[PDB]
Amino acid sequence: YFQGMTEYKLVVVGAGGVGKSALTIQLIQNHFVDEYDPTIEDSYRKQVVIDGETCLLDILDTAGHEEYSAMRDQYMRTGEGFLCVFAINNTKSFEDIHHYREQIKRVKDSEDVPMVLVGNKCDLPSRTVDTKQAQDLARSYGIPFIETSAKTRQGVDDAFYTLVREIRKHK
Ligand SMILES: Nc1nc2c(ncn2[C@@H]2O[C@H](COP(=O)(O)OP(=O)(O)NP(=O)(O)O)[C@@H](O)[C@H]2O)c(=O)[nH]1
Ligand SMILES: COc1cccc(-c2ccc(Nc3ccc(C[NH+](C)C)cc3)c(OC)c2F)c1
Ligand SMILES: [Mg+2]
Repeated sequence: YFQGMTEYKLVVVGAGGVGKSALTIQLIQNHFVDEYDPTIEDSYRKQVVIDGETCLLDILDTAGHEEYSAMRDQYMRTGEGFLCVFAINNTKSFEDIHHYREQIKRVKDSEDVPMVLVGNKCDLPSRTVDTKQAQDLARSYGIPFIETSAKTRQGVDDAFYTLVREIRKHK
């Protein structure tokens, strides 16, 4: 019996400065943050309609700048889907994607975890990671790829809605 809308727990991960907070704030508040305020841990919530189902997104915005924590491994255990964010103007953040995915596969103890690869800052000219390289990486993991800009709002909704669609396929 129906007790309230379905709830989805999403975690946004990736290197420091790629725009994990900017994406989330752009989703919740329709606001671009220009200042860079390093995050330890922040939680958000938004109601949306995706494919005709109303649902509640519980979103955890993580830190990039983290050494081993057991607080960290706890939220990777509870979270049902992951946005893996890199910045298209920072090749190191792209190479770090592999580390985030391994860390997740290890704690969930599973090959098949709902994920979306997100290449942020596609508004900047400084592109050092090619769209094709990222699509290939995503195809090799069997997951979707979305190019976003927290500044222009391109792909922001799509990134979160796509993740929810992946979580739905998984069950
Ligand atoms: N041009 C442009 N700048 C962006 C974009 N996304 C974020 N930024 C900028 O990049 C900086 C870092 O954004 P922020 O959201 O703090 O990154 P983060 O991944 O949350 N950082 P942290 O991991 O330390 O919490 C900020 O100045 C922000 O304005 C984007 O899509 N385009
Ligand atoms: C521990 O791991 C995760 C992984 C992914 C998501 C959440 C999560 C993230 C957010 C909320 N809930 C929440 C979010 C924002 C507020 C803000 N407040 C001012 C209304 C309150 C509750 C939540 O509650 C059940 C959450 F569970 C937790
Ligand atoms: Mg952040």
